[PDB]
Amino acid sequence: AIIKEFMRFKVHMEGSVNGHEFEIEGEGEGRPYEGTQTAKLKVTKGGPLPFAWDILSPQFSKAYVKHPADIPDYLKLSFPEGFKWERVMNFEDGGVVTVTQDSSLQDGEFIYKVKLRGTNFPSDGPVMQKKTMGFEASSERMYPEDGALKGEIKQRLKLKDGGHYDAEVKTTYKAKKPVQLPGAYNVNIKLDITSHNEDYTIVEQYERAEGRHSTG
Repeated sequence: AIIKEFMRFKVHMEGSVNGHEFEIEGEGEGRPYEGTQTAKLKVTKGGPLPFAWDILSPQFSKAYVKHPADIPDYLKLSFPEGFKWERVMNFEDGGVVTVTQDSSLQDGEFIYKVKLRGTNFPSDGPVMQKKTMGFEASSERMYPEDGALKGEIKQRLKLKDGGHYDAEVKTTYKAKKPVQLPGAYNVNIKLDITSHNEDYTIVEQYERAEGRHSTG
């Protein structure tokens, strides 16, 4: 079909965190049906970033989630038109991130456009002081609602000084054309930052994502 075994992507983010505006550009690739991918990102404006990269890392790809055959792969089916999503993240210390995204397919590649606004992070908190050390593996609980696919997750960021820093994330994913919605299931995700330069202006990431049954 139109999604191959191997697919490349291009991503653009504009964003702002606590007033600091930035842009990021990137490129990636992976195995949609295997649920694997990598990306190399660069900050093209407003670098070096005066906040933790970990609040950006999960915003850069839902077509690359391995699904068993009997769970409708709603986000794969949305193509070539693609899909949109809208995400709210509430961090435990009052930080808030909202994100919007458009995905489409152009000349055999995915094209992702992201906008992000983070606000109300305490200035001494672990985001503005760069004290996070990456994401624990997590599970997004998916379920259909009101003509769209919803995802909920509790994210846990590791802190450099021991301990964890949590967020509650809810996401609405909506296909540009009406396609087959799944029922309730789970997506296990591990996301690692595989390399970075000293100021996180060039970052590489790797993500593995797999759909699992919640019932039966």
